[PDB]
Amino acid sequence: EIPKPVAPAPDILRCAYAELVVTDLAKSRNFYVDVLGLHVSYEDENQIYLRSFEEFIHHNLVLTKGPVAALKAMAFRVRTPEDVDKAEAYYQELGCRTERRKDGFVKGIGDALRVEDPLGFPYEFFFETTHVERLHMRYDLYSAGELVRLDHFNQVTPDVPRGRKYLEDLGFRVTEDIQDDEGTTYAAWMHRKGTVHDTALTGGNGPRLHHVAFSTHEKHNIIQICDKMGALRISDRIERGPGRHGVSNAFYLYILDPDNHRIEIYTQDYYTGDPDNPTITWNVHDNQRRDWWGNPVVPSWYTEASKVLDLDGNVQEIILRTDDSELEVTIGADGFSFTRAGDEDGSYHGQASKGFKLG
Amino acid sequence: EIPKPVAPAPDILRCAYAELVVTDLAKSRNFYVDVLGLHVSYEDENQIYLRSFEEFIHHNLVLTKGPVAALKAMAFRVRTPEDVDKAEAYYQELGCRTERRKDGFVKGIGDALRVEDPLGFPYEFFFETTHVERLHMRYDLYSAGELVRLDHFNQVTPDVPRGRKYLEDLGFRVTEDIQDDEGTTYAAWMHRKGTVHDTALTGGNGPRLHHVAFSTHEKHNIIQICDKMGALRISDRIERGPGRHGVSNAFYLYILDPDNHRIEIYTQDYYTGDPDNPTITWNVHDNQRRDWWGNPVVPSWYTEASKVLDLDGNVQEIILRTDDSELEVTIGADGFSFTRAGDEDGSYHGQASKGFKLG
Amino acid sequence: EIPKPVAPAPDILRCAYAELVVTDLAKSRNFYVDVLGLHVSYEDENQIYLRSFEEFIHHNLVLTKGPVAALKAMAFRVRTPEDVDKAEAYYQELGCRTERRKDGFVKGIGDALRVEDPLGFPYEFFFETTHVERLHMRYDLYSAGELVRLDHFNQVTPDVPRGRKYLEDLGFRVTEDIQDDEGTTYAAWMHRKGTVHDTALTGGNGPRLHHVAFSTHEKHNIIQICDKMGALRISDRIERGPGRHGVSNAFYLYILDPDNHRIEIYTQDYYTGDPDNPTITWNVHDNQRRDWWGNPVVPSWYTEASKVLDLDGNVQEIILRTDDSELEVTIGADGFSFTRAGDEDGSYHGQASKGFKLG
Amino acid sequence: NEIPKPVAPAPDILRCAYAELVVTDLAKSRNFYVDVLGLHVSYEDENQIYLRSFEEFIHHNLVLTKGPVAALKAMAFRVRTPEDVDKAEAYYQELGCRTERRKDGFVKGIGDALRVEDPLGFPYEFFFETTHVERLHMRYDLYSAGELVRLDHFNQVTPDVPRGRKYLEDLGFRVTEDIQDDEGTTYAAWMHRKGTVHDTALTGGNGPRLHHVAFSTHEKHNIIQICDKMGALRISDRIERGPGRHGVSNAFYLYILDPDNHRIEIYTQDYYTGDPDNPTITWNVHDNQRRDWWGNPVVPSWYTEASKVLDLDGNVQEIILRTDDSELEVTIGADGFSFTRAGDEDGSYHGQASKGFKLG
Ligand SMILES: [Ca+2]
Ligand SMILES: [Cl-]
Ligand SMILES: [Cl-]
Ligand SMILES: [Cl-]
Ligand SMILES: [Cl-]
Ligand SMILES: [Fe+2]
Ligand SMILES: [Fe+2]
Ligand SMILES: [Fe+2]
Ligand SMILES: [Fe+2]
Repeated sequence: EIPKPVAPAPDILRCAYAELVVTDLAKSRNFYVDVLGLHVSYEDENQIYLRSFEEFIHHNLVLTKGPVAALKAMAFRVRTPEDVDKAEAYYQELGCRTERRKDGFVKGIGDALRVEDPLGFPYEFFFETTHVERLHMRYDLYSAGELVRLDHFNQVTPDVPRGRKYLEDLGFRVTEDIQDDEGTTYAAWMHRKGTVHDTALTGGNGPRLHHVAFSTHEKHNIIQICDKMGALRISDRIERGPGRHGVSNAFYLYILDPDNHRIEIYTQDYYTGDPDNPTITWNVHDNQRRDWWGNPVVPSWYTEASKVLDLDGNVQEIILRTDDSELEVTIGADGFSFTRAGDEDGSYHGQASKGFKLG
Repeated sequence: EIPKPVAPAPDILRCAYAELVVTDLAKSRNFYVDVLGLHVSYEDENQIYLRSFEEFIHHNLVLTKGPVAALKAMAFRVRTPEDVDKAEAYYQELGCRTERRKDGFVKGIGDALRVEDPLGFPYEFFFETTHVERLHMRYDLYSAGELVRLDHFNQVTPDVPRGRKYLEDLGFRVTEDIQDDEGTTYAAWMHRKGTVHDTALTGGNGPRLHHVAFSTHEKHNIIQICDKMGALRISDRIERGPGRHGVSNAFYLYILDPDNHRIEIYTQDYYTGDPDNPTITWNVHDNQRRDWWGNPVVPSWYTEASKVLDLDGNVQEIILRTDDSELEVTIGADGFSFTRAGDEDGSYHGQASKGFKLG
Repeated sequence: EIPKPVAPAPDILRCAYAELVVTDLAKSRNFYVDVLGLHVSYEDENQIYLRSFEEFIHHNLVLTKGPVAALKAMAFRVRTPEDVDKAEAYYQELGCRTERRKDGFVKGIGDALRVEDPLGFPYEFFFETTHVERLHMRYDLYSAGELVRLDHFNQVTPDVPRGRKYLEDLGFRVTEDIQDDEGTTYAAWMHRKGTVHDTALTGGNGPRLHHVAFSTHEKHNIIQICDKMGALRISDRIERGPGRHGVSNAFYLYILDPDNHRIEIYTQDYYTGDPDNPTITWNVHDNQRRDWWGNPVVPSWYTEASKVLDLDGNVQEIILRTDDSELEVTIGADGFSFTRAGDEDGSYHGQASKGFKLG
Repeated sequence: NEIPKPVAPAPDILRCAYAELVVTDLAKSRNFYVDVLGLHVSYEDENQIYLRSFEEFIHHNLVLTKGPVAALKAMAFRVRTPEDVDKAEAYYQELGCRTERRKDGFVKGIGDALRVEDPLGFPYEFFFETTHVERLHMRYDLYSAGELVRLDHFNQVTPDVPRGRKYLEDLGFRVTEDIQDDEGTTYAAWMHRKGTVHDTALTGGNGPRLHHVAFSTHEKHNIIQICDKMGALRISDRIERGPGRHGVSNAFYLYILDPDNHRIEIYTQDYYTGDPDNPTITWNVHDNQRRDWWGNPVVPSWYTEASKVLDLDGNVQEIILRTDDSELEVTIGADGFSFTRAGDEDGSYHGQASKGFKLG
């Protein structure tokens, strides 16, 4: 029900950075720099600008001190300076609030457009950015858990098909989704850069930000993040994983920052750059769709996500999902999942897999 | 208390093989050969003899067809032929039933002694074994999930200190254990070969066999086993893991064979060969003790284990544990676990970690 | 020298497959299927069609029986059916011989254009292809050395700047090159799909095909290929590596097929999809540029490459490079290389690194 | 010429435990072992640095000692009981070797210790007593992408391998693999106590010299990272040989050179040898997969270069020349030969190294 503008979509290259508001900058720095090993591009008493090992643009993550932890912006880089004008015209045709800043909203980004999009998310579009030393061969700096790239964002929104249509008009290509036989869609993944995704929609009350994901080179890098968190006696901040995803086929881990912003560590999905890339649809009751090994999805993964801000810095209204809940239909009292479709053996009814019920 | 014999203990080298009774030999072969990649030393319509990648003795595992799935023997290799006599004299002094076979109980083993030990377990001691081709450089055969060695057994027994003393007299050294602040021992690990263990005692109703463990070279090999089980749509046979152990520091996975015999895959523990190797005691309520990342221990891991046989092929009666139950004290309705000792934050009261309760 | 056409360039997605002529089809099958584990999409007495683990198009490699081993076609997939028409118009404007087949030149490809390009290489452009089962989660089939994608081609051509300009006009973006202070270019790497390259130019006598490259998930997968070749006692077919590239930063290995077609195994280069991706130039005398660890480049790597065919199936005549030879200036009698620019300590004069001269 | 088997019982040797290396510039050596390789400092002052690997509980695996001439000062083996130190003294006494006993050790963190100038001219130490330290095996907050987890072995250059082998076998070491030719020459032997492929090894050549000290990693990528880091630091000229897969031992490996040219091997994933009838493996010297399984050429410096060793007065041991055939000469020299497949001319190399190279 979001109309396709007459104005052409901006040519979006990829997800580029997120700006997160955090309440205690020093505690956040300990997490993202000391625990996770991200590289400081700039910092002061109010903000920390961080980048991954292989990045050449100024940053992939901005931590901004503020009163309420929330997503401030999720930024996509566009192909040319002119694409920023294209974005402004596009979102103005959609009737969205926009704000244009020739000098950027954060350090190391030039001409940029921020919008309150039709789903209530603060999107930024920019071309201009300050190039920095690309650390991709700085093995003298390489950590055993090195985060090498920003991979994607994941957004919680109550009506997945409505947002899917809007993102497809914007140029995102759907690669995978989760549906049921009744016709409910629970989640969709969509890309620009030729990986499984740049952003994704997860069914739930929204707008809220589900997570920001970074890549590693290898699976052992993700294991090391887990081991290091055990060493630091902060294993309570490992939310879910590590595991192998069904959707995306990536090896993964979810952890929680000091303000409960969820970060995913991700590796080794597949190439999606061909225009006829085969879509994959999974059934919601398939117990291998989220964790391929059938490990249970922790309930907080379905219920918890970050606030997002509007262009005034105020928290966006959250709308209740009315479509069926993935948690409820799979691991809730009236839910079920299977290992083999139609087989009662290896099926779970009214609880999660591996012998667990909801706490 | 089990008396220390006057007779010298047999010099035990290592765990060498297990004989498991299985109910459907073909189904078991699918699991151990086709899924897990173990190498066939000999098979007929009654037995399958299997070895790991780096083994040079005849076998590490014998699958024997029978009416009731159970452990038939846990075999230890001794240093010299004379150690078989030593084991005979030792167990006779303990008042245990023994059976001696100059030409072995299974193919590829020579002079062998089997015993119903003081804890009810069928132990075998042997030196003589038919050598086979050591496959350690046969990379043309190497699987993405290759099992390279037999690492250990784990035994369920009601009274851990009683068993521990017996095993120490036999020459096993304790490397790690789990206790509480009230004098209860929940588990102990003990070695001969200079790894964390060759066998272990887990508190519970027994005698029962908790598992047999095989090693891989690297953590990705264990990940591949999980991945393969997902592709074969048998992820319901992944019981617990993968994870990092607290006790032992090994990367691990537990899976279930067609008869529900538990197999652990294990890698990268540490060297214990010095006689003053520091013993490590973990508190039972430490939520990083079993899984270092704090992932919950699946309840079946505490309740399910294999029957064991006596020397007549009959199932050993099960003696109930009267000491506190690790399940109950950690993840049961009245249980407790912590992430940081003394910190209420990251602690769990009457439920498991990560948001789960017992199903 | 090579003019920019008025006609628009076809939109090229990525390298897609190579057709290689081989002399003994069974021996070639042993190599690509039995040794390297590629998946058969189709085969008969004359050809074998093979694909990588993550591929969904019909094939990445066609082995065609013929009298003279040679490259028959290097194929690029284009974005739309209409880009095949664009390709035809573009190459006809360049005055190149072209051949159009509505039902393709090989099985599983539809409308296709083959051209004898300005550098004498047989390029194919196509959109239409038969989709097959994407094997990306078939962990039941996954090898310890699994080849997961086709990554790139590498072409030997006498004049690198001339070929570079032509490929740039065709829409390829240079990511890295090797030059000296005199102004000779020795090699260039250029991409469409957002990795370091889809093809590359290596200075030398040509046209010849230097190699076709496949990727693995992890570095251990490349190690396994070397280990397996040692086990099969064909380590003499390991040409160079394994190693870490300076240019591209990828972990690599070069091996030789039964007809001495060179295959590279490659993993973990970086993202190049941004239009201002920084272009990296290395000095020819930098001993870390080709192997980052300073291992010597085997002489055959510079001198040997595969013949290429014209559209009639005849071998293309070789044109000699007149520009300086990378072999000669670095490891030849009058060459030199350095570890640290301007440091004689760690420099090599008139010989290779690590204590070796040319055989 | 043969080394007699003493009447006195051999000390029960557990494993290689540490090496003491004399270095010329302590700060430069610290940079290499601590900043490049990530070893953990147990103790340091301005004369010495005591270092241990990730999983070690004894005081140290390596002692760096400032001195005028870079050399091996002692190769230390831990014995099973304090009485094995007495057994070691009695044993070497009966062998007619020079011995020195210190009730309070020769270095910090070691108690009662015996040092000897052994029959092959090497400075061996035997000790039981050592100061236990924090075992860092779960300190993943300190774990490096190239983490060295254990001390694995020593490798010694000696002119007569069979003579050395017999002496080590009497000392209780068990031979696991060796390299020989069809004319009765032995070029190298590997021997263990702790149930891995080796605790020490003999390499045929002019000696006594120390060929290398080896440390383990958990995984192959950890060794790759060491190479990658050296490239990043622009010290790839200190990577001598590798990385590779060994034929003998089956281990993944790398050889690098410290500031004084002391060779360090990084090593992972050999196999279990603890059974007393562990099958022995003999490789032919001309087999081009014996040292590098992938057939990569062995660097000439690997055959010719090795560290001086000291006697008990701190003076360099005189070198005795090998008279048996040279592994370098017979495989990669002008008159050398190696094969890929025994009996196959295809994939063989005459008067040169594999992969297209000659001796520099
Ligand atoms: Ca208590
Ligand atoms: Cl998921
Ligand atoms: Cl456990
Ligand atoms: Cl290269
Ligand atoms: Cl070697
Ligand atoms: Fe995600
Ligand atoms: Fe276990
Ligand atoms: Fe290449
Ligand atoms: Fe070594």
